[PDB]
Amino acid sequence: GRATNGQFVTKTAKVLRYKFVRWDALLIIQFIDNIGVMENPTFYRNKSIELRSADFLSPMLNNTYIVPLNGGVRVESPTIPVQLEVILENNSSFIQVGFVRLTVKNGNPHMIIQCNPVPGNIKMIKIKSVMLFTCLIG
Amino acid sequence: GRATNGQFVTKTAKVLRYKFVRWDALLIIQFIDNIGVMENPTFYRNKSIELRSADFLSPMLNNTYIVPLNGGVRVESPTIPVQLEVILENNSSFIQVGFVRLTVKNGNPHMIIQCNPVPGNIKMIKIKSVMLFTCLIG
Amino acid sequence: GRATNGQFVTKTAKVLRYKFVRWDALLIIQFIDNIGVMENPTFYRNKSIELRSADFLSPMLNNTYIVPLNGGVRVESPTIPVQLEVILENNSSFIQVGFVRLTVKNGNPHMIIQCNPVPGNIKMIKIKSVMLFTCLIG
Repeated sequence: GRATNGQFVTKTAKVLRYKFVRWDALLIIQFIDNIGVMENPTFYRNKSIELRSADFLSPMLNNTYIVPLNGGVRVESPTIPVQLEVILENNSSFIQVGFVRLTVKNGNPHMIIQCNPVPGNIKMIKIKSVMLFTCLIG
Repeated sequence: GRATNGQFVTKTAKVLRYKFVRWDALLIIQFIDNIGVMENPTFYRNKSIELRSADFLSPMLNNTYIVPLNGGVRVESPTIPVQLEVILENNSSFIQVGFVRLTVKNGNPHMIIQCNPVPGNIKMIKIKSVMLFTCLIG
Repeated sequence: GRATNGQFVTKTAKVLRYKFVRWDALLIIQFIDNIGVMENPTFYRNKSIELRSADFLSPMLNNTYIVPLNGGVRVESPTIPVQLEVILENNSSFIQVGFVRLTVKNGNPHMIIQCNPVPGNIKMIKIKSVMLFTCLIG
């Protein structure tokens, strides 16, 4: 088909836009809010999906941050690695390879974000990567 | 099509289950043994594909562990990065970004797992990520 | 369809070959120059896409190396993580998880390669991973 627009909404009413394509048992979905661009002939700017502390569930265990989501599609995706910037309450920040999945719980989609230990409490996680999941349905 | 079940079997008779879809020149395959789940409203549990020392070929060079496989499909996949937990003979363990491919040798599929140096001999590698390969056939 | 051959060419006339498949809004493209192989029953050899200093734009900022490309297809791909070997002018080298995208600027495709800080100036980046992008067109 052609690519259909859609979105998820976070606990704090942040809107995560995506485009998707669904064929037989296949669902391919890309998040489109942070598609980086070259703004001139020589500079590439990354864009962030910015996820705040209030977007995550509590308690968090094992450097696993869970973003309950409302609306959009309901998939058990594979894991994709992303560029993360993990910002602490003290404004210190750590660049990490994160690992992201979409999963379903209580009929709600949730985004699972896993990363490494940091010396403090998290204020914000920024996903600097353009995320696309290829998923198998059923 | 709809997603067809299948599996590979390791040298020690471990069974690695997958689902796949094959269209024109495309083969998309997901391993399904370790699909993590939220077990309650607040806890996500990762599941592991556990690969033992006896599943790998010897000698191993350059932190490259090769798992000869029997049965299933025969593809030259791209490389996917995964979450690994590399467990040493002394029960010490290291969390790593691994890189995985499927390749064919002697008409047998083999899984290529590459990671970083560790201070010791490996007893076990656990893949904590949900793996899906998108492959081009011919 | 079946997989169509194609290529990009770098500023220094290096040829990057790929195969691709284009369906409705989907474009899937794999680079094929560095498909690793088992050369015997026990040894896997990685192959490199080797990108020289002269293939990149200047100035480089924020450990972002941009390879202007000519020919081939024009896509805004998602980000894929790769195995990189970053070789310095002093022949010292660092193994890294890189992050790669294809982007379009001035109607030209460009390959965006992002990695970590290194103690020196870069002579060469080797991509040791088999790269495939799944892309959404429009």
